[PDB]
Amino acid sequence: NPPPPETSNPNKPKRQTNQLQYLLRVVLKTLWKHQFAWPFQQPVDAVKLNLPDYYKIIKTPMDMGTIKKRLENNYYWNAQECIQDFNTMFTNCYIYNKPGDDIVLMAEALEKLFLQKINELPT
Ligand SMILES: CCOc1c(OC)ccc2c1Oc1c(OC)ccc3c1C(=C2)N(C)C3=O
Repeated sequence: NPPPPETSNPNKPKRQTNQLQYLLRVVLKTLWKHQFAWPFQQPVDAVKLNLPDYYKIIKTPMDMGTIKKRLENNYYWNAQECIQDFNTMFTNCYIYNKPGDDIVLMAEALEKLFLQKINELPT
């Protein structure tokens, strides 16, 4: 396993916005409770899951546990930076797998719910 993505970085500037607060309180914390959220709640453990190929394929890993910690740390500058991490998480799953796979059906459902929730953000 590679080290997981950073959740703090002292030389990166922090920020808190209404949209970032919403991304934690509403978007992440609601998606977290979905029946399909469990594979996406922590970094992929390639040793545990017996996927020695995972990090040979996926070079920018991302997961909701990392995103949650970043939001709690005020790690992001703006909501778009956080949204990009969600999009990276979804696209990694499409890249690593193939259409119709159970894990892909899970990501597809979560992506739709994510888009529903971010369609309208606070001002
Ligand atoms: C059966 C293992 O389930 C787990 C799980 O278990 C604690 C924890 C994380 C994952 C996971 O499953 C899979 C797969 O399973 C065959 C196949 C592909 C992917 C994942 C996955 C998340 N991601 C992100 C994938 O791209």
